[PDB]
Amino acid sequence: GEYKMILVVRNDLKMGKGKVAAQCSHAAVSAYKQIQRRNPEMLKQWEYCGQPKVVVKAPDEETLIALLAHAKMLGLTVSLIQDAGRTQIAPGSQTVLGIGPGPADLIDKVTGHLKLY
Repeated sequence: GEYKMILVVRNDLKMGKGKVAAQCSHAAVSAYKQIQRRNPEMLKQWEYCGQPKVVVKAPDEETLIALLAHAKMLGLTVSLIQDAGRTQIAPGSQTVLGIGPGPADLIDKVTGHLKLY
């Protein structure tokens, strides 16, 4: 089946395009490391599909946590990235929630309604 990764960006932070790109990259690398360490097979299946990544929007932090819980309840991998205002991942505000890599059908149940970034 199809496998993918969704990157959810927090809209109320009003991050610029470059910052979003960086935060999404942090989430993708984090998720890759996680999935590699927990389900090598699903990782391979995601790579076979061309390791697709799609960026969507969430209005605020409350939404990110709700998505996190839902994804967890479906057995999906989750990656939460915090930024402090620099180039490094560090305690601060939650910027992006990475969901997956995981089965596309499950992922869509969690984020399918979110608007594309």
